[PDB]
Amino acid sequence: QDCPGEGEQCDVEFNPCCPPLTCIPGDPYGICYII
Repeated sequence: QDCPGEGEQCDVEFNPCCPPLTCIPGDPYGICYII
């Protein structure tokens, strides 16, 4: 699959942040932020 990068939109359906990034807010949609 093709996962998003840092600074992209991540949804709680099938498009989450696979690399070392988190989904914020992510309720339901979020963004891939670095922590």
